[PDB]
Amino acid sequence: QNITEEFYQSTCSAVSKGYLSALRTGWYTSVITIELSNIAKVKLIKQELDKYKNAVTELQLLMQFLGFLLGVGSAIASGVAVCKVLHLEGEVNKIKSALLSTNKAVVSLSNGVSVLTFKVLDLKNYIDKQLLPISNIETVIEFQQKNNRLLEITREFSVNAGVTTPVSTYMLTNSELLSLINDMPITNDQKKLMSNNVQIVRQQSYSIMCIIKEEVLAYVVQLPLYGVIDTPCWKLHTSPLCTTNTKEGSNICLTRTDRGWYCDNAGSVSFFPQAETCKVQSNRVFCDTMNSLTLPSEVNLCNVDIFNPKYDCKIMTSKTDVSSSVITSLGAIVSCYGKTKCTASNKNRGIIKTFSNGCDYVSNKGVDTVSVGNTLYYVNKQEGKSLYVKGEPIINFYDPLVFPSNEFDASISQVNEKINQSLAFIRKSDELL
Amino acid sequence: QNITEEFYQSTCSAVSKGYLSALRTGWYTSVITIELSNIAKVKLIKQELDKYKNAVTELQLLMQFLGFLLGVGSAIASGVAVCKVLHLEGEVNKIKSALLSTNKAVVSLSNGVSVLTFKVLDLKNYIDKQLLPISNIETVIEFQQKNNRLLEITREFSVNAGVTTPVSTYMLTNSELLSLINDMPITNDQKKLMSNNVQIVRQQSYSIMCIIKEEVLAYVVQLPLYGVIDTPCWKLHTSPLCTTNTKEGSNICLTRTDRGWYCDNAGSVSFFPQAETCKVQSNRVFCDTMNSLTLPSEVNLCNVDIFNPKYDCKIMTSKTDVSSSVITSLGAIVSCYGKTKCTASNKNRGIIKTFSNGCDYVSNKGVDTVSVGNTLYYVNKQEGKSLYVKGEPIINFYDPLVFPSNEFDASISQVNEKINQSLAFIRKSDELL
Amino acid sequence: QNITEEFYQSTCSAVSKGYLSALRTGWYTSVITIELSNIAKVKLIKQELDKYKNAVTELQLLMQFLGFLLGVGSAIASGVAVCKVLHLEGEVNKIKSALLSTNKAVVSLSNGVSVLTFKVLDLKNYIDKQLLPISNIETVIEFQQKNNRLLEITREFSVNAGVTTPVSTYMLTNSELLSLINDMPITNDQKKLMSNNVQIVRQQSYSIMCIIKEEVLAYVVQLPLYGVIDTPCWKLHTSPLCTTNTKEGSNICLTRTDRGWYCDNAGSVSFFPQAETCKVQSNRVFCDTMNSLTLPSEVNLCNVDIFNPKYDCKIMTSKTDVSSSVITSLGAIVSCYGKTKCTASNKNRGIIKTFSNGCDYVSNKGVDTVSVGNTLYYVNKQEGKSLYVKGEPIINFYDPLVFPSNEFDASISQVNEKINQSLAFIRKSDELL
Repeated sequence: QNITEEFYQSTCSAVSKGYLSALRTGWYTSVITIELSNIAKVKLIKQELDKYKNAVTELQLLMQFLGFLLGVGSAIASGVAVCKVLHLEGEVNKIKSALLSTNKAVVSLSNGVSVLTFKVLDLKNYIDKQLLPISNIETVIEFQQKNNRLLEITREFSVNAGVTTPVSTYMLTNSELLSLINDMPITNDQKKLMSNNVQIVRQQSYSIMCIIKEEVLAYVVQLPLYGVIDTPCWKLHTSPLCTTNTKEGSNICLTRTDRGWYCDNAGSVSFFPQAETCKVQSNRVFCDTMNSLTLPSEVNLCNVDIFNPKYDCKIMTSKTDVSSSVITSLGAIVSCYGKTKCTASNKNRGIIKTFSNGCDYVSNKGVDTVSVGNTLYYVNKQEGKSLYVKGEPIINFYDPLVFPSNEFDASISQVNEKINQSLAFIRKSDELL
Repeated sequence: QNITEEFYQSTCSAVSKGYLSALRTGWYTSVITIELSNIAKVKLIKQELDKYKNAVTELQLLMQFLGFLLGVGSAIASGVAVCKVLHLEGEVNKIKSALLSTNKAVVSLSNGVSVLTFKVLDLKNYIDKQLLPISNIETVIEFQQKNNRLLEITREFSVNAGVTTPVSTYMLTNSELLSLINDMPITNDQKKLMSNNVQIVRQQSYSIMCIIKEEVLAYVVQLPLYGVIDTPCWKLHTSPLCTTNTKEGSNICLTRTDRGWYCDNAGSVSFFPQAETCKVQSNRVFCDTMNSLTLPSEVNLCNVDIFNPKYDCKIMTSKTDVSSSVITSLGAIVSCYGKTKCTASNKNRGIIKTFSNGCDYVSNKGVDTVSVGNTLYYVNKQEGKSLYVKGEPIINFYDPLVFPSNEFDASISQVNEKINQSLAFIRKSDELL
Repeated sequence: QNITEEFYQSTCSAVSKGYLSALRTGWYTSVITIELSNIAKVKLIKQELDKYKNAVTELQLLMQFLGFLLGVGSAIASGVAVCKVLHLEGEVNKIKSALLSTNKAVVSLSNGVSVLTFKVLDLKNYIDKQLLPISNIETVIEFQQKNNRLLEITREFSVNAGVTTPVSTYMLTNSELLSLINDMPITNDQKKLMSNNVQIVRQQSYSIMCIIKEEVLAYVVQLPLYGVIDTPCWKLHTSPLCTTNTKEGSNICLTRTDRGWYCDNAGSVSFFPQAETCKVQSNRVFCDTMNSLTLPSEVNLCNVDIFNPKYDCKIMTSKTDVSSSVITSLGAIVSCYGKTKCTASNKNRGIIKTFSNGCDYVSNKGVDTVSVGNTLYYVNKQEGKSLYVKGEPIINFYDPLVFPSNEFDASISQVNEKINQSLAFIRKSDELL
């Protein structure tokens, strides 16, 4: 897989490279229908047939740091747009007519939308051609199986107010989901990616209850669409970088705020400031463009040179020199300040390194845990090569007398400009004397 | 329903009107009891009777932007207050005695609390009057049905440490929940609202495990109380408003921070800064006053005039001119800055509008998606009328030389006051020359 | 239990004492294995045996304020480290060989890790010694019971992408979990604590799907380790403290930002800024050191004296004088400002106190609810003694002309230092006249 990582002592940050993209860029909606019946061991069927009427009753009763820079979307706007078309007159019968001979038919909606309608369960057929004439053991088995799926679908929709996620196997089975993947108009690369990670596909999917009317239960499944695949991705880990003066309250701190996931995307870079919104499966990174910013590709220069003139690297400043650790992909960043006991240990041998005041780093080769104060961090044991890029911490380049003490959404240039405003004021008033 | 929306080009904000309120203002607590038994196809009953003892064993083992301005409540403080009364001596028998003939009896607690006690399952009767004498198929059916509910109730309480939400149908069935709604001392308007949105009621409810003692399992259901209904509500959408100078790093930005839900409430306005804490069902807005601030009604003047003297409109400032979009109720706000490609498209025809640098807006009439950079947003297809209120963007009225560069919790007056402090300093030092 | 609480009028804060610690400090990993079969009422077994093959198919398809100051850990790094060892050649057979006679055997891994391997379900034995020879009712019962557990384990892993939490009873039963607690190398105090709060243990546990290969399904259970028990804990509640001038926009506010849980830990204090990450069971406080900072023990002096020279107490400043309430353990803090109607009421008697502008406090003795504006707060009815420590609000000691108007991550000394910079500038320019 070749996962690599570089730590930067100058900026107290680390970049993990070698990942491949899998970005949710669009949606694939399809209408899923279940035909209903409008109504010895028969006591078993009578009981199961009353669970049926309770599920129909429940369904009809249902319808009567930089994360703040992100936009605001409507996650199920595309799926709900299909439900509202189905509420029109004759639109449900257009589906019920095309699904009279086959189970998977493309019904063009009245507004020119080509939805892939798929009937997955035919209780109308099984109830109207097997039980209304009224004894084999398979008949009670085949009914308790088809009815159990309707009960689970009803169970999820009632507890989730008609919108469920992830999409369960009762909403859409693997045999049916893999059938949709082979029929949607996408690349073979996209089909192979979805087929090998169906659980990730289910977690990024939505199941929206639309309508139950005229012996038909319809709900829209909103499937993810991966329009960006196999592009380079890298994760940026940052930690506070402070000075280490002896007396408390005399130290200045600096933290890069642009941490998160980065993936090359169409000549630009997609930046995901909330790394918790991306799921990692080996070297594949599943993200969602809804939680991303589109930045110029020059943003990658901040990791090698934070003072470059092409991009203005984002930082925040404070005077809070508290100790903590950031567990990276192949190691651990450690910000040790004050009287905190910061160590890195091995399970078989114990403490093998004691960190000094400042920001340091250790790799997972030989290290299993790090301890910062009273917090024990287990490190990731992923195979990969780390590189310790030595350098002077940039916080030493600043004079604490004219240092902007508390900025939350600043940058290297904003700090330098605010320093010049202070130095120019000192310069002009020193001349008065 | 008549949902309307106005966009304000001067402040890069939009207001969606035409909604009706449904605010959770109080709680209705009731004690739910399940009487227990203290102990051919009999092999089916013996198996189901051991699931019974496992559930009893598990139950006894169980008991041995402006969101930061909100207060801090205790969500289940009212329900837990009822559990602690039931732990007193003889208080469980007061319930077990009044529920000896009827299933729904009002037992006045020792501290003057009038709780509506409701026995929903009588396993003590079914086990002590149908199986201890010891073969009909209905007896195995009626026992596997009553026992399955106890197993599900036990399943939810163990995984949730005795506090579950939403309240499932096993905790309280629709027939029992609708019985409680008809018996609680509230308006007919309140009863009709809860009966048509039982799934929303379940999501705003709590189920608290109290005690299992003396053949009685007691748990308190905490139901929502909607003391504010059918008042006007409106949602405010905001987006960053920046200048569009050519060179990077020379632009100033301004964002209204008072976005969220607003509902008229008792001469004041309830403001919900986290719009994700409110659920929209058509034109009804279900919120919770616990996540609200009580503001004067003059706060609505900020949408028409952000420089009014009656209310001080809240804004934040920055120099970060990143592009993004905010999906409104009937359209989309687009903040396009820098080299970002911002478009609005139709599914059948493609790109129909290309946005320029600045803050613009488009309605859902004819537009299905907007693209900002690498992010594709689907717009809501709700029926409604939008109005583009043209105006000069207020960010052009400020001089970047004396602009407060980074404020996170400021207002129009706070910015103007900080500008005067800079202009008065420039004025008095220019006179020295 | 002796829960006490002191309110501090000078700083608008309250401390709840009398709690005992239960801190998750490490992890206990163990490998859980399920042996699989590689393949009248027989129609019931044929149906259940096809559910078996569907579960095996699904499993193989699965593998192909101050919170921002916290560090970043990898929660399942220790459990995943054990999965990656099991993927090595012959490592699964080392477990399958040692579990040939007994169900609980310690298999030393190839990297010197001593994992406690535990086989909980033997479907390979039941299928290969009871059904392949092919009619008793118990055989269909004993198979539908063992198979149902595999179906639930498969159900949770598929919807959670192979990592589930809390750990359900199907992943690990109470009889098996209590067996692991008695065998792990910890104190009797630690074993008794886990045995009385198994549901809390399950909520702090992880179940990680490792591998399914060679008729063996292996998944690692990651159990919490409580290395800090029965130490004093206390919770700090804070609320905005503002001036109460008549005209709007002329008031300054001050809020202590160090609210959260505090527990004495190894000569230092573990601070949990997100009190929502700690669970309270009576007087026991279950937290996780991953969400904690390690502060000096002198931090407790801020509650008695916020101007002490030993520790620099953290505060934030603003001009936003909005009303709200903070529900404490034994009472309620009320910040009433402006025209807001703030009251405290009793259920039987109604309003018993009307708050004035400023920050006040009331205890739960006699008070059941407080109302701030349009928000009704229920107070906790925990038994305990409150103490109202009177004092002058510190916000009156500041001159609004030289008050730092908006600081988000500041302290008492940072504010005083920024005031001296303003007073020294006023002093030197007044001399010019």
